[PDB]
Amino acid sequence: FNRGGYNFGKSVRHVVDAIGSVAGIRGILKSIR
Repeated sequence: FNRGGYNFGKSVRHVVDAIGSVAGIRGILKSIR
């Protein structure tokens, strides 16, 4: 590993995009069921 997982900044950057990735995951999820 690198960050370890106990981070609280980098991962936030990834999750941050997740907040918007929902439209490209949750929205498309309706196509996955």
